[PDB]
Amino acid sequence: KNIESLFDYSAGQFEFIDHLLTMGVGVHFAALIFFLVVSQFVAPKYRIATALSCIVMVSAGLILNSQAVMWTDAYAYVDGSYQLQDLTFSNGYRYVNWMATIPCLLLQLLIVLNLKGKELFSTATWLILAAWGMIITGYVGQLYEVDDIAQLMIWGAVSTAFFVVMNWIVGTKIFKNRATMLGGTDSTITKVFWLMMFAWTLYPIAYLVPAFMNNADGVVLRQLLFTIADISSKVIYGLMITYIAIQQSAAAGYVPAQQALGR
Ligand SMILES: *C/C=C(C)/C=C/C=C(C)/C=C/C1=C(C)CCCC1(C)C
Ligand SMILES: CCCCCCCCCCCC
Ligand SMILES: CCCCCCCCCCCC
Ligand SMILES: CCCCCCCCCCCC
Ligand SMILES: CCCCCCCCCC
Ligand SMILES: CCCCCCCCCC
Ligand SMILES: CCCCCCCCCC
Ligand SMILES: CCCCCCCC
Ligand SMILES: CCCCCCCC
Ligand SMILES: CCCCCCCC
Ligand SMILES: CCCCCCCC
Ligand SMILES: CCCCCC
Ligand SMILES: CCCCCC
Ligand SMILES: [Cl-]
Repeated sequence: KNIESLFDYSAGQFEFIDHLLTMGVGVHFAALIFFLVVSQFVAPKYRIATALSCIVMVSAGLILNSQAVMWTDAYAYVDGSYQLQDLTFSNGYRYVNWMATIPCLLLQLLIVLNLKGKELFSTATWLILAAWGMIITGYVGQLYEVDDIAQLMIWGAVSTAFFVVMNWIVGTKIFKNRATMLGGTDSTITKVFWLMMFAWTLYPIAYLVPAFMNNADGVVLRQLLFTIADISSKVIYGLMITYIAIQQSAAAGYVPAQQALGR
């Protein structure tokens, strides 16, 4: 049910996909250590936002590791190409994991936007419902990327509706709350918005690869898009969220944040 199963792979194609995923693992787990160490310089009000980046680093890192091992489990080099041995690799495992990681990405945004109490809980609930609707419909849609491309497109259209509503909530909360933000992070958070719009849109482009490049090189392109998108939406994003957290902490008078930025 996945286009990966349709092709034999050259060593170059197969090993490049493996190296992309392994590089992704190393980037996420290196970033994890950074987020862990700097969390002590974040004030209590914001510290969960940096903890959430640690959670996302390990959760996404584990899925990228799992995809890499599944990839090498599923194929063997036979007669000059990597040939399918087991019908077990699928990008669908990424979608299941997004059910956890996308809420974490959204929640750490809400924390540095200074949302509290009922608004934080209400906003998180609606964002997570929209995200889950997007993920579930996209997951069903990619089950058909071989058998029924029309069905892939229609589930993709429904998923995109959820995506667009989710992004409207995200953008509205960012632009309505950037005046609360301290230490110049009213500017920084605007760039976070655009980083999200760019990086998250790479995922529906990857989803459509079976429709516009259904060959072994499109399989590579999709893994490349996922890799660009993962590093941008989780690592670069998380570094920006943590910068905003530490900068607002120092502006609020948290001494460890002030001393950390002074060094
Ligand atoms: C770290 C993982 C992230 C930020 C994943 C984000 C995923 C999406 C924005 C997925 C979007 C989709 C659509 C807009 C339509 C096609 C189906 C999806 C689920 C791939
Ligand atoms: C006013 C408090 C917001 C409650 C949750 C709103 C969730 C939808 C956000 C739409 C843009 C404001
Ligand atoms: C304040 C404007 C920041 C814009 C950042 C660019 C991210 C989106 C560019 C997409 C162009 C294809
Ligand atoms: C070997 C190709 C690497 C692909 C992943 C690079 C991620 C780029 C995201 C933005 C980096 C500044
Ligand atoms: C394969 C190891 C990749 C390490 C990249 C370093 C990323 C820096 C994150 C702070
Ligand atoms: C797309 C096939 C792989 C699916 C991964 C596991 C999904 C189980 C929950 C629906
Ligand atoms: C307060 C209502 C905001 C609309 C959120 C829509 C998300 C779709 C989830 C079903
Ligand atoms: C210092 C932590 C980096 C761990 C990278 C592990 C890559 C398999
Ligand atoms: C007619 C093509 C529409 C495709 C919509 C799918 C978007 C992910
Ligand atoms: C992608 C939708 C952006 C919403 C911007 C709303 C500004 C108040
Ligand atoms: C002293 C550590 C500062 C960390 C800033 C976070 C974003 C780079
Ligand atoms: C990387 C271990 C495989 C399970 C993925 C959560
Ligand atoms: C405000 C519209 C954002 C568009 C992102 C592609
Ligand atoms: Cl992920």
